[PDB]
Amino acid sequence: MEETRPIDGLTDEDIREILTRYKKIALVGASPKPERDANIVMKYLLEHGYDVYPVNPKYEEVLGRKCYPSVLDIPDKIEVVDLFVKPKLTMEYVEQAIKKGAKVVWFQYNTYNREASKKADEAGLIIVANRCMMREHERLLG
Ligand SMILES: CC(C)(COP(=O)(O)OP(=O)(O)OC[C@H]1O[C@@H](n2cnc3c(N)ncnc32)[C@H](O)[C@@H]1OP(=O)(O)O)[C@@H](O)C(=O)NCCC(=O)NCCS
Ligand SMILES: [Ca+2]
Ligand SMILES: [Cl-]
Ligand SMILES: [Cl-]
Ligand SMILES: [Cl-]
Repeated sequence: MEETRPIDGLTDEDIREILTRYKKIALVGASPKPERDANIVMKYLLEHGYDVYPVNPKYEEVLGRKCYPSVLDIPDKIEVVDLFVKPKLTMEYVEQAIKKGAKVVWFQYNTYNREASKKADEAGLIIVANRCMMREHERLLG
């Protein structure tokens, strides 16, 4: 009998390696609204040593961090693109992630897009799908 395994096929060690090594995060869909999940996860990641660049062309600053209108506008290397936007918006952000030389595209709950995941894979990025960075951090490293 096999148990529910994650759709992205990554082991707990694979996720642990990502969470340990890749800490330059572009958090797409960042929001200053305390009720938004993007706000909660951004606050958590900042508390745990992540360098979190908010990405949302609507805002100039989120949680005291300069907020950028695209992943490509960030003046630093970016390792993980952490997605908090609706599925169809993720295609453009994956294209930006590829151009930026990011290593990991991370689909948070309710953001998964098959075509975007396809592009990431073909470009050699790691895909994390239907997981939360905060929940995975709490579970594996907390
Ligand atoms: C994807 C998700 C954000 C959709 O929720 P929703 O209520 O429909 O919200 P919307 O997508 O309309 O808007 C969310 C934010 O996206 C931002 N957004 C919209 N278009 C954007 C774009 N092109 N680029 C960057 N951000 C954008 C908006 O500004 C908005 O923030 P605001 O409310 O401060 O303006 C929601 O399902 C998400 O929170 N999923 C992740 C949940 C989960 O992983 N939580 C973890 C808990 S452990
Ligand atoms: Ca494009
Ligand atoms: Cl996938
Ligand atoms: Cl604004
Ligand atoms: Cl704020």
